[PDB]
Amino acid sequence: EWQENKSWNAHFTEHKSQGVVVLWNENKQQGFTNNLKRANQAFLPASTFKIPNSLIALDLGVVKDEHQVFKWDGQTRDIATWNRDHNLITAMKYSVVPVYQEFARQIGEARMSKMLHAFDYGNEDISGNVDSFWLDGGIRISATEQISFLRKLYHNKLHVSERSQRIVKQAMLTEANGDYIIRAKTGYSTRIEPKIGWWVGWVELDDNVWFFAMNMDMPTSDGLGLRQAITKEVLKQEKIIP
Ligand SMILES: O=C(O)c1cc(-c2ccc3ncccc3c2)cc(-c2ccc3cccnc3c2)c1
Repeated sequence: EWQENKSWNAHFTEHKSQGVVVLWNENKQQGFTNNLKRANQAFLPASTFKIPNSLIALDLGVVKDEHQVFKWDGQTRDIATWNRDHNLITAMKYSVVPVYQEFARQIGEARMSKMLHAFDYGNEDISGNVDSFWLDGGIRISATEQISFLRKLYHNKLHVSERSQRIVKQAMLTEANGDYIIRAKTGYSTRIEPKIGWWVGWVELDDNVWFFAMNMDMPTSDGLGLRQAITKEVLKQEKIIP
């Protein structure tokens, strides 16, 4: 069911990095990782939490649809793309934390906690501030747990409406060409050690889907592009993408 391929460690070592990639072949129901231990270690989800947060916000009507405009609150922040109006699509694309912090406040602790339990999401623990717990609270999730959650989303099996799941999968669209479609979400956790980058999602092919979840040590923001670059090198090595 599970196979360890340490040859992928070369892709981290080449960049003086360390991390884990987890792949799941949906047709064959087989998983692959370079590091079985780290594949099951739990980290803060950081902005990968925007996936469940979007689902919950949509299903509760906090977000009407993917066109609803969340106006900039006029507070200048140091990421220029955040100092502007957003909808669900652009808020996901630019990982707009303050938009999602307001979602969480409107969702509220009780409904957030119940929904994460229904999703079987990570350690399901929202201890901390309702508007920051995915950044510095008690919630934790492993790469294998990310894949379990994403597989449910892909199959519309989460306990929210089909509509909510379709909208979030639309909002996850990251790349598409004639060979594959990637729906995914990045994350960068810095408030609690170890600092890590995330990329989780899946690759749609004509006749299969490959789920992936990676995290890697990320001491500075300078290496954030390696999240996608390393993942894609693994995908290329395994002949999943050209
Ligand atoms: O994971 C990522 O790819 C990433 C993470 C962050 C991010 C995530 C969570 C945080 N939580 C608390 C405080 C600051 C946080 C910052 C920001 C950006 C980002 C987004 C839009 C940009 C547009 C232009 C230039 N650069 C940009 C950088 C990317």
